[PDB]
Amino acid sequence: KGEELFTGVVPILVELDGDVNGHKFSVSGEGEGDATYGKLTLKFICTTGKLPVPWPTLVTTLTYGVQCFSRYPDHMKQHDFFKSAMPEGYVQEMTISFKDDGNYKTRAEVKFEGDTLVNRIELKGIDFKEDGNILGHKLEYNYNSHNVYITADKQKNGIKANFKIRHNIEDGSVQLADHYQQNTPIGDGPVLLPDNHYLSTQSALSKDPNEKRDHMVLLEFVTAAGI
Ligand SMILES: [Mg+2]
Repeated sequence: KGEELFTGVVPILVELDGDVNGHKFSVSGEGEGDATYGKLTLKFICTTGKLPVPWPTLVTTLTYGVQCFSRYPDHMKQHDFFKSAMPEGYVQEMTISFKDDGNYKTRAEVKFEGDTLVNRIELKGIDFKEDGNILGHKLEYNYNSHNVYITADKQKNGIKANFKIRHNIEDGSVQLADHYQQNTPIGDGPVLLPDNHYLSTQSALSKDPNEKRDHMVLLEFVTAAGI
């Protein structure tokens, strides 16, 4: 049972390579997860310089590979695909469609490296508008709460998820980002295929006052429900 790897605090490393409309960038993340409380504390740094898209547009890319840190109440533990795939892990893919603008396509490999949970990601963004809300940096530095709806994909011995993120524009409007996600196990062992349910996520974005590099400090809670 992979769930046994998550009874305490687990260190996390996130590494992302991106290209959006030919702007290339990399982000490195460090922090920890405590699934007992559905709690993620992470600090992300753009190692190539300035991030060419707003930080909030990368939150699902940078964290949805660590949905293994969701708190599954005991009565629903037989629905926790994510932990059950550990330690060998899973491949997560996402298509993120920004209404009236471009899209992101991501691939991540999520697994243990020793006692550390690692998220290795590639992002490709295309057909963004030069001064739309994303390349024009018109998004506020904040993050609304929302749910991730999960369904089983028995075919792939995995799960799918669908959800809408509403990013706050600086003028009071909303920039919608439709998400379609699929996860497939990397290993051979059996995994838990869940009944339909969702993850309730809440996120606070902040800055480290002594950090001069372009960065994002993130506190996130993720809790399974719907059953
Ligand atoms: Mg049943």
